[PDB]
Amino acid sequence: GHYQAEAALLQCTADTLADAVLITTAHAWQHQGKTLFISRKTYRIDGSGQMAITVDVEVASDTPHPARIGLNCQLAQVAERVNWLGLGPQENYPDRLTAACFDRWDLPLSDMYTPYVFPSENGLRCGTRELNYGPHQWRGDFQFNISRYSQQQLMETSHRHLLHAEEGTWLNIDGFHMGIGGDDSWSPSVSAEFQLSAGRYHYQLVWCQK
Amino acid sequence: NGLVFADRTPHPALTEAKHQQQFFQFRLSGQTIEVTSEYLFRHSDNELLHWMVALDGKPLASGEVPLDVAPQGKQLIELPELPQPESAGQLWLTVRVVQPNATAWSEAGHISAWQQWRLAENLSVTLPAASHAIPHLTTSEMDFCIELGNKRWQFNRQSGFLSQMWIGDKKQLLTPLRDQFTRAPLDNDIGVSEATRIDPNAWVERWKAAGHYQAEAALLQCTADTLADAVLITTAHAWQHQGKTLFISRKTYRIDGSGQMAITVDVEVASDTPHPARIGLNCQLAQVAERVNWLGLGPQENYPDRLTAACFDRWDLPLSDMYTPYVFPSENGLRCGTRELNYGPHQWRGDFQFNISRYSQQQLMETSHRHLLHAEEGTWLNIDGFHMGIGGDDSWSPSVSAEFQLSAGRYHYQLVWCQK
Ligand SMILES: O[C@@H]1[C@H](O)[C@@H](O)OC[C@@H]1O
Ligand SMILES: O[C@@H]1[C@H](O)[C@@H](O)OC[C@@H]1O
Ligand code: NA
Ligand code: NA
Ligand code: NA
Repeated sequence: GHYQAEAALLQCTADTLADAVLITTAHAWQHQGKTLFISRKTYRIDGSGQMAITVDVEVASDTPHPARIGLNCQLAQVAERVNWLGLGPQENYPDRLTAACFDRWDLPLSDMYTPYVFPSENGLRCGTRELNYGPHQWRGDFQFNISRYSQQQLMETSHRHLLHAEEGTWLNIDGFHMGIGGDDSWSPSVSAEFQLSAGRYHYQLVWCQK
Repeated sequence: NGLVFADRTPHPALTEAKHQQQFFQFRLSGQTIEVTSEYLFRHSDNELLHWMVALDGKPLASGEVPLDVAPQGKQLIELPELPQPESAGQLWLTVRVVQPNATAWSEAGHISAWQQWRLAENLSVTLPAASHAIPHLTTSEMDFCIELGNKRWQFNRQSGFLSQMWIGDKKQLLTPLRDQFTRAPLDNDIGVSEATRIDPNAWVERWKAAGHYQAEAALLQCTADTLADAVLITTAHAWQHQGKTLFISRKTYRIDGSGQMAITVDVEVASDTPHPARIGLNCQLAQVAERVNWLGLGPQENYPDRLTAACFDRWDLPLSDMYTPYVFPSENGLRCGTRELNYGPHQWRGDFQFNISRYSQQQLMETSHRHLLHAEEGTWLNIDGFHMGIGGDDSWSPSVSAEFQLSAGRYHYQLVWCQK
């Protein structure tokens, strides 16, 4: 039920500190009475203009290891360029990133999507400490992809030529992402060390304007 | 270099050897246990299999089946349908091979093999009932104090550490709660087979030269806030040697109305410093209790690269059994994969490794022989989010495998301290 799990709110509170507002949330993801994932977050917005997102995730040990652990949203802004400090410049995944180099990369938005004829998750970059897109900047230690196509459209469309740019830009920011495998393509092939099996996961992100 | 002491008392290593050298191998598929014999000649004619299902140490079902396995052969053991657990938590399956009859070499009831698996886990989605009391913050020049009835928390604003805790009038700590990144070096960390030959490549020497052992905490941030139902202490420290920052510890302490102190720790390790022996906290407790009770890996001493023999369960031992008397003293007595620890009035919860004893890491590394060790006042506790492997492929060069070195650069753990 990973694809049809629904977020059930467990907690949502606000607090006022000396220099910041602090939002605390908790969600459970559930399918047919079973809790798959729990996400606990803090959003700390301070006087500088920065939002610090702290995420801790629990994953039931008896559910198949999830493909990713991160956040996504659809930004209204469409910009020409994507600028990042992390692995690149090309698409790289945790078990296919040895060729990528850590540096400051800057590509047109289109180069951030890989036109696989049969569409799937694509264009991820790993080891990213900073991502700039229009007026937005994200900082932390994460993996991301950014494009005009939702994960939903990608999995529903059988051929690349049938895809249509959605309004604005879909961003996927992952603390953690599963390997892609490939030793063969007809049996599970992602090695154990690249499966998200640690049960508890922590990542932090800082969102701001430049 | 023995698996047993001179008087033939086992070192902790012995049990790891027993487990890896088992003659029965096990696989689980759904509810079926597959038993494979590694015997070449004998049938399993003095063996029965005990199984036991438990939820966080609480037994929920058990049974026996005799083993009837030809040499090199297999046996399938279908478990009965198991009663579903009411409460949250992780179910664990344990199996043991027991020899019912005495032999020339063993006594009746001798356990020759064991294995564990996680079964179903039910994550907790229930919010604990909103506590009645609210903690109060007292801001002085020297301290951030926190009160909740009889209980008190004191955070020294100059050190940035929790210097003292009170229950009524009784003091709880003899030494403040501080980050620790070093361990009393093991024989494998020292890495010599000859007395005069120094190896600058050995873990202990790389650590010493980097200043790990004499790095001092420098306060970068100590702040307090009042929340709707809690007090939040936020600290940030930097450990430095000869102008070089080795680690940075960012923490939040959260004390709520129920009297629980939640510690969230985020550590930065400079990539060009030798990987640290441990990422944890320590303190000297005032108390001296007879028993140590924990939910985690045990019962014996176990380390990240020597923990396969340990079983996750509820263990209760006399405190002295939580110290391993290695003739040449070092870091010892660690237990891994621990979710709950109970000592006197204290309970710590999270997902951590710990050791507990009357001996500080400082004394252990300064004393050459076990007979020269002296029990100190109170109990030293080391609680680690992460601990480096012990190695041993040999004892005269670095032997700790890469997957067991603390090289991630950024580390996160969380502890909850309370009274039960
Ligand atoms: O080769 C090892 C070492 O070099 C020597 O000094 O101690 C004995 C061991 O075999
Ligand atoms: O504790 C270690 C050992 O006991 C000593 O002989 O060499 C370096 C280090 O101090
Ligand atoms: Na598709
Ligand atoms: Na038998
Ligand atoms: Na010593």
